[PDB]
Amino acid sequence: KVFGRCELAAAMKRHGLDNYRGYSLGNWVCAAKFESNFNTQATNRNTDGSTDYGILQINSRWWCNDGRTPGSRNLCNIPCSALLSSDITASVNCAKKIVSDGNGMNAWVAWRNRCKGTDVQAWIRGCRL
Repeated sequence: KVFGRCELAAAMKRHGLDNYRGYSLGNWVCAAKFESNFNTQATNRNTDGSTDYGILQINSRWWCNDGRTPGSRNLCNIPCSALLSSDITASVNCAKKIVSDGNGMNAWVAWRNRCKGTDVQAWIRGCRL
C-alpha cells in the first residue's frame, strides 16, 4: 500500500507515534516519506547483505528476521515480511523499540539527512489530525 501523506499521519497518530520519545508526528511522516515514499512494500538491499523493509525501512541486521542475514539479531521478534503489510502496526511497534535504542531518530539515515532541523510540521499541515 502507498499511503497518502495525511492518511499515514492519522494512522501513525493512532498508533501512538505523535511525540513518542519527544518526536512530533511531522518527524515520523517526513522519515517515512524519504525512507519509502510512503510505500509499505519498499525493500532495499544494503552492501553488508542486510535488507531494509517497509514504510520505515527497518533493517534485518538488527531488528527483524528475513532468514538471509547471517549473524543478524531479531530485536523486534518478527519476520521482516511482517513489516511490508498494509497494516503499519508491526512497523510502528518496531520503530518504537528502535527510537528508544539511545540514538533516537538518527537511526534513520534519511531522517538525519533530510528531516532533522527542518520544519517537519509542514508534513502534517492541512491534515485532519
